[PDB]
Amino acid sequence: MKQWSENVEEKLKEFVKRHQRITQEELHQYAQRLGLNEEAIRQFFEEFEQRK
Repeated sequence: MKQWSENVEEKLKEFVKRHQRITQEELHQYAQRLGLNEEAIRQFFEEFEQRK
């Protein structure tokens, strides 16, 4: 169930959607800064809110 840092997942929503949006390239750098991994990064994109 832990595929990232709990509070990081939260604040990615803060930084991506709740802000003026951030590019995936910069996002990935910021991801590994807070403690993400490509697993959580894919999760966050594919299952953001465009889920199908």
